[PDB]
Amino acid sequence: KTVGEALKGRRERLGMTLTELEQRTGIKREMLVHIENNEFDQLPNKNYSEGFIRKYASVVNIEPNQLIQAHQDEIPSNQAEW
Ligand SMILES: [Zn+2]
Repeated sequence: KTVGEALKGRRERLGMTLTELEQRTGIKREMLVHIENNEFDQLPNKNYSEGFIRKYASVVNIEPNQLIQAHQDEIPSNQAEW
């Protein structure tokens, strides 16, 4: 599975709507759907990809670091170079 499928799957098993997840995470539904679909290039700031995944994961009781590690080649890391 992709990271977005892992997250969405968990959300659906919890019976949690996107509306609820936006409330709990503070991440707008558009961006939550982009994450669920691995559409990281559609985030205004792609550097936030990991942080968005982390907040999602924490709300749905997925341990974030090991999720990120298992999917690291999918996830744009924070390009905080300069
Ligand atoms: Zn968009």
